[PDB]
Amino acid sequence: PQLHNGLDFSAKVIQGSLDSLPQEVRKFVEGNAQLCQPEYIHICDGSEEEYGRLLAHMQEEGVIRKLKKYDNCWLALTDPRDVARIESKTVIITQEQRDTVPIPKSGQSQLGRWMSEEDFEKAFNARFPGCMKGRTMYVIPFSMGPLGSPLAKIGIELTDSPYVVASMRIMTRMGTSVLEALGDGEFIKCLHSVGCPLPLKKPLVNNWACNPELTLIAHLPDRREIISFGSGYGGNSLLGKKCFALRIASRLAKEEGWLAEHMLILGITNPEGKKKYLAAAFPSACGKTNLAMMNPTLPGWKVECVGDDIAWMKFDAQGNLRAINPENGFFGVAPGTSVKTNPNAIKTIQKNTIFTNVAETSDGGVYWEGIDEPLAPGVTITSWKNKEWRPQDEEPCAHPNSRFCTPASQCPIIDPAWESPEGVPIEGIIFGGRRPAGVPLVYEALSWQHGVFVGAAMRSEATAAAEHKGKVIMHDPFAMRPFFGYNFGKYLAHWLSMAHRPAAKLPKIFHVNWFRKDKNGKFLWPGFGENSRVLEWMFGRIEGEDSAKLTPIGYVPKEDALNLKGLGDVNVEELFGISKEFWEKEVEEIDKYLEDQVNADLPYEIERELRALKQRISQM
Repeated sequence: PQLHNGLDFSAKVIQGSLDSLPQEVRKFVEGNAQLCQPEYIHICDGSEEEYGRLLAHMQEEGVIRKLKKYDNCWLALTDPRDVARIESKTVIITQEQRDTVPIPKSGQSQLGRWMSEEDFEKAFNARFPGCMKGRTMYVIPFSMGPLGSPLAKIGIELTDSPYVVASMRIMTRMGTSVLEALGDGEFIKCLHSVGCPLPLKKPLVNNWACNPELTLIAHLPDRREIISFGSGYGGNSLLGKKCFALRIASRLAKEEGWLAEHMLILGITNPEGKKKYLAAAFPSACGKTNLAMMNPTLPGWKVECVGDDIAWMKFDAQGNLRAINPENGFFGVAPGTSVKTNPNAIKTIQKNTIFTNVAETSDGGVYWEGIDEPLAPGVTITSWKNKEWRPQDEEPCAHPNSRFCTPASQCPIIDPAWESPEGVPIEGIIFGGRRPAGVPLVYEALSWQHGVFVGAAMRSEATAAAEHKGKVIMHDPFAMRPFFGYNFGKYLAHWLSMAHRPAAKLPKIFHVNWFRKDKNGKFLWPGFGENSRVLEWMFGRIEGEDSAKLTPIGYVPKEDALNLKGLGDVNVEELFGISKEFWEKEVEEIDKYLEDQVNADLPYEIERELRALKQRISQM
């Protein structure tokens, strides 16, 4: 069927067989092999042997280090210019801008970043032709969600990065069994390249191939394509992790009547043996991993982790909002993780874990800010920049965005249902932020519509990065600000429509704030495992207990409804205080923010909830 060789790349295949691929997977591979011109094609099978060989080969080539202190753990150090998501180079392509993002009244949108098809085609043509010369194109067949879950979705990621293959093995279900489940079905096309064809035009920094100048992370939801170039890091390269499971998935969910959210899922069991599942959307590094892996301090309470980052949710036939964790691993922020803050996370990462941009002890161990483990005299620290490091230095030993990548099955409190194909029934949805002033420990929404407004109005103190210096308070609606797959106003409309589904078992909605400070700057609430005392109250409110008092912002716990025994003197007046003056300012800021950033796409229900909140505050 060819006059020469076709687009038959069989001669370059060093693992697997092209003849064994479903026809459309094969066309995807060969079409992109022609474009990108890899030296080799490796069709991943997902086997332990493949994984071990891959790691051993990366070690030999100097791309990763084996950490000799642990069982099968590895360290990658990156080029300092490739250490995080780059928001300003992450884009969504649609025919109409407004389908992707509301048109902001001033400045740049904070809620999305559109690129025209025309501009994207020009960007694509300047990057991908020949970009894998000299390299292997890996074909990663992967399932987001348990294989054969009705909520699962399948992608194929092409990458030139073996780091990406190894990380994707942990973070997704991948290999031959996914191709067998796919058959001739639809899949999400995921194309990635580090953008460094051989021979190198510039020297490598830390043996880490990237192209910072040309980095571009693009999404084409209508084409079911994700196309990422020039970064090997995290959410730019592991295309399941944000591009697929939030950005593409949230647009599919809008089309198909489900939800793709930035939420942890936990199961909580009380002393009576009653269990509920909760979902929580917290702006990142607020303690998602912390809540989902909590060791509760209250006797007889248990928390089990279904997921710590992404939730796919859909109503079942009985009206329960069912959630699955579509991932297979945790890609957690390393700094701050310790035996005191998160002993379960520490147990998880003891083995079979890939670390990125943390410090290394002369031991062959790992280190970072906040690890809270002293080292023996003489044990030294190599920073993530491959330099000797002493605490005296201004710089951190580990990058602030450094990561562990670890199998979910190794979490010592992984929920028995964490892979159940039908998902777990969500009875509560928790929104949070870090707010040093004004916002009390916990409150409960007055209605579904109020609950959606609570999510839409979320703000949080975030550590200023390459966009800000110091802490900054930013709007992060539904903890989804960087992740919306489409116009945020339509996303709110989609949430609001859930109230209209007949016989829906709508979860209770709450907001929490672990980080309120008192008049001279100290934390009012100890947090960590003591947060179980707040989950207890939510649990009782889901059961309809008469434990709540009405306030202008929502229901709060009645006096003495919280178990505070053992906490010493809690300043309840300040912790649970509601200031008219603070809340007048909060509602005015939310009004300005929604008008500027959402304007004509804001649902009238949300504007009504703002109006109503304004009025309940006026009457204080």
